[PDB]
Amino acid sequence: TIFPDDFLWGGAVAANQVEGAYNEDGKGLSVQDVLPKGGLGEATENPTEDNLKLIGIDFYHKYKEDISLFSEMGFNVFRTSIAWSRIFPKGDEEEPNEAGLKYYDELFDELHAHGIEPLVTLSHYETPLYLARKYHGWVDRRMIHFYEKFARTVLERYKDKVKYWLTFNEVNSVLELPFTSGGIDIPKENLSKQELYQAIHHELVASSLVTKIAREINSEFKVGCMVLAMPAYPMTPNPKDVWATHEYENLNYLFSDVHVRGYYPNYAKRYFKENDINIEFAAEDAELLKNYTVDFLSFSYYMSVTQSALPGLVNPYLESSEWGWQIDPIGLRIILNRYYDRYQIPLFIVENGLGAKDQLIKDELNNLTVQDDYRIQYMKEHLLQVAEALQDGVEIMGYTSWGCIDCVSMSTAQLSKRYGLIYVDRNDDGSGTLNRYKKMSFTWYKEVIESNGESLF
Amino acid sequence: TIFPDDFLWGGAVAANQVEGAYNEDGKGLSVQDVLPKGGLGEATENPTEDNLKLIGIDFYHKYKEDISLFSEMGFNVFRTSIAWSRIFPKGDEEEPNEAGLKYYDELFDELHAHGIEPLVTLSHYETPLYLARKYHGWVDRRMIHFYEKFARTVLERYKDKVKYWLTFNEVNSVLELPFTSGGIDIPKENLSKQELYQAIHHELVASSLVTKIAREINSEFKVGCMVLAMPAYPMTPNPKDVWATHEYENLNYLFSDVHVRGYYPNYAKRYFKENDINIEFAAEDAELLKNYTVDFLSFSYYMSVTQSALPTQYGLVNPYLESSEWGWQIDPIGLRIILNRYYDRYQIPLFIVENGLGAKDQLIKDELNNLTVQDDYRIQYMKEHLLQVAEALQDGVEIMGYTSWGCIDCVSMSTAQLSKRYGLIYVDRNDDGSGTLNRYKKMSFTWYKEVIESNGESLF
Repeated sequence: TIFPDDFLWGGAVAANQVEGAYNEDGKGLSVQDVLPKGGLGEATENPTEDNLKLIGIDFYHKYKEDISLFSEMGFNVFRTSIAWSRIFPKGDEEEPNEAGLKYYDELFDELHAHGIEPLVTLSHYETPLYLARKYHGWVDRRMIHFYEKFARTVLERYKDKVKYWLTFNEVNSVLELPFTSGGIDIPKENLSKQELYQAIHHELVASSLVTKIAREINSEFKVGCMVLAMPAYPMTPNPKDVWATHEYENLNYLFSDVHVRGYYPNYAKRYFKENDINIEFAAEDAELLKNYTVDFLSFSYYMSVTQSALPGLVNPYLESSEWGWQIDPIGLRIILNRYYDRYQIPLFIVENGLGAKDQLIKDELNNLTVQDDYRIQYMKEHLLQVAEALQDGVEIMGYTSWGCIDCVSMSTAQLSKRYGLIYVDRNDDGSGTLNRYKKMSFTWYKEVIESNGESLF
Repeated sequence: TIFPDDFLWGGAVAANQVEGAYNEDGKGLSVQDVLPKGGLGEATENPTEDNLKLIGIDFYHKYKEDISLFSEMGFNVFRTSIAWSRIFPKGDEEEPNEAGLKYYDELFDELHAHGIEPLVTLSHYETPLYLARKYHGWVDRRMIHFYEKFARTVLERYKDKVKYWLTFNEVNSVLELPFTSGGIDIPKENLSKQELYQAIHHELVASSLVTKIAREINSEFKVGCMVLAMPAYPMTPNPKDVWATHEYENLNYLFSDVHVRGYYPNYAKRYFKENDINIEFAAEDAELLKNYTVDFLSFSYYMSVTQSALPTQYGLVNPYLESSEWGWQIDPIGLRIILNRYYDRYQIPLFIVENGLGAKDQLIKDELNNLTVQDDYRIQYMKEHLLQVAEALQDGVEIMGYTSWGCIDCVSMSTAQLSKRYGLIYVDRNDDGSGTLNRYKKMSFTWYKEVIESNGESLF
C-alpha cells in the first residue's frame, strides 16, 4: 500500500472553537471570550452573549457522543488544544486548576477507549485574558515562564496519555493577528516590526524550552512545530518574478528555519536590517534554540499563492470554491516536497479542509444529512496528492481533517462556513438544537480510513 | 567590504584544454587526445594532427608568462586540473611519473611566487586512455582504486602547496558524455541508465574515499564537489508546470545531495524504480558516502532554463532574457537565485568555479595602436553576474570565491574549437591550428583587474 500502516488518520479542532463552557469549573477568560467577531474583529471589554465561543458546540459536555462518531469513522488520531485558561485561569497561579486537569484526563481516556491517540496543541490562540491585559501578551518575556509552567504541568500530567505535542499554532500568525495570536492587546497601528518579531522570538524560545522539558519528562514524546504552508509560484519565468517569489517564501521560512534548524537563517540579517528589526537575545536563548529543535513539522494547508516583482495575483489555472477561495491540490504535493527537501524530517498535515455553507437536508432515505460531494472531491484530490508525496519519499505521519465536527471559525467566529464531516445544528445567531448529523463525506472518509487510503484509487 | 577580505578572485581552466605537450615528459594518452571534435564528437583510434588539444595553447611551456598575466590582474586564485595521464600514464603503474609531478611542483611554485592559491580539480575529463580502453572507465569498480592511487599520490605530494581540491568536474556528466566524462568506451546506444548510474555511483564512492584520504593527509585541505548549476523556472503559474520544474531540478539535485548530505535522496527511490535503476552497493559504500561528505560545493553557471508540463503548446525560450551573439540566453539574476537555492538546501560554503561569456572575439588594433579585443559585451556580462553575487553575499550566502572560465582563451570541451572564446586574454591560434600563439590583453583584462584589486568595490 501507498500509505504506511502506521499512518495517522483523523480530525482536528481547537478547544476554544468547540468546547464552550467558558465559565465552568473555574476556567478563566481567554482572549477568545472577548472576540465575538473573531480574529479579524475588535475585542469587547467583557464577554458578550453574541460570542458563539461561549457555548461553542458544547463539546465540553458532548465529547463522548462526538468521540463515538469519530470512532465510527475510524479515527486513530484526534487533534485538539488544551485550553490554557482551564489549567491556569489567570495564568499566574502557583498551582494548576485541578478540575481542568481532570477534564482533560477524562477526554483523553475516552479517546484511548476507542483506540484514538490524542494530538495536543499546547497553545492555540487561547491565551488567558489576564496575561494579555496585564502583560500585553507575548511582547513581554515573562510570558515564557507562564507558558513553561503551563506546559510542564500538562506534559507531566498527561505523560502516559499523550504521545504527540505541538508547541504553538503558527508562531508567526502574531504578525497579522497580534491579539488573537500573541495575546497582544496593543493596537496594531502602534506595533512596530520590532515588537512583533520580539514577541515571536519569545514564542520560539518558549517552544525550545518546552521541548527540553518534554524530553526530560518522557523520551517517547514527539514534539512538532506548527506552521502555515503556502507554496508560492512566479507569475512568469521573468527572473525578477522568480526572485520575488523566493523572497516572499522567506517570510514564512524564517520561523520554520528557527523551529527546525535552531538558529535565525542567513537571510534574516538582511531582512531585519532593512526592516529595523533587532532581536534582543537573553543569554540562554541561542543555546536553547540550537539544542532543542522540533522532532517534526506540522502545517495547515489551504492554497498556493502567485507572486510577482510588479509594483499575489489571481492564478488563472486554479478552480475556486463556492465560498470564493481558489483550490490547489497539486500545491500540497509541492509544499510537502519543498519542506521535506529543506528539512528532511517527518511532516504532519494537521489542518486541511473545504469550508462551505452546508445545508442540512433530508436525503431520499429520509435521513437528514449534507450532500457534500464537493468536500469529498476536495479531500480526495488532496489525499491523492499526499499519496504522490509519499511515493516521492516524503515522510508523512498523518492527516487530520480541519474542523472534523463543525466548529466556530477563528477569523470571523461564525458557524455557517462549515468544514466538518459532522454537521452540528447551531447557527451564526446561536440558535438550533446542537444535534449532530453525518454528512455524506462522513461515510466516504470512513471508507478512506478503514482502507488506509486504498479506496482513493 | 561587501565582498569578504578573504574572497578568492581568479580564473579557471582544465589541463587538456590548455597545456598541449600531449606526448612530452612521459605523458600517456588521455581520452581527450582521441577527441579531435570534442565531447560531442567521435573518438579517433589514435591521436590525429587535427586535434587542437595536442598543442593546446601550449600552456605547458608558456605557463610562466601566462601566470605573469594572471598576476597583473591580481588573481589570488587559479583553478586547473592535474592531468591524470602525466602522473600515471597508463593509470595502473606501481610508481608515479616523476617528470609530471615535478611539472606540477613547478607550476604551483610559480603560482605561489605570485601570491596565487592553486585550486585543483582532480579529475576533469582527462582519464588515461589505457584505463578507458582496458576497463571501459567508470563502469568498472577498479577505477575507484586507480583514482584513489592517483589522488593519494598528488594529495601527498602537494599537501603543502594546494589547499583547495575538487574531486570530479560533474560526476553526472557521465549521463550525457560517457566517454569524455566517464572514460566509458562502450558505444552510446549500448549503455543503459543502470550502467551510467552505476558508473556515477563508483565516482561518488571514489569522491568520498578521496575525501577520507585527504583528511588523513592534511586537516587543512578543503575538499569540494563540482556540479552544474542550472536553476529552472516554470513557464506559467500552473501548478502542473511548477511540479514539472521541481521534477526537472531533482535530476540535478540527486548528485549534489549525495555529495553534501551523504546518501541517495528520498525521491531517488521512485526515479530509479521508474527507470530500471538499481545501484549495487559494496558493503562499505553507504557508510563511506554518509561519513565523508564535501566541505564545500562548487559549480559552473551559464544560464537558467524554463520548463513546462506541456512544452508542445510552445527546453523553452525565456521571453524575458537577452541573448549573446553566439546565441545562448543570458541570466544574471539566475546566479543569485541558484546561489540561494543551494545555500538554502545545504547550508555550506559555495564556490563559483566556472562562469563566463563565449564569443568570437576579433583581435583588432585600437586607437592606441595596441592589438586587443573590444569585449565590452564580456565586461557587461561579468559586471551583471558579479553584482548578483554581491546580492547573494548580502543574502547571507557563504561564497568562497569566483573563477572566470577560460581566463586565458582555451580549447573548448564540447567541440574542441578555439574560435569561441571565454578569455580575458586572447591567444592567437585558430580552429585549424594556425597562428603565433602570442597572448593579448583584452579590454576585459583591465576592467577585471580593477574589480579584483578593489575587491569588488569597483562594481558599484
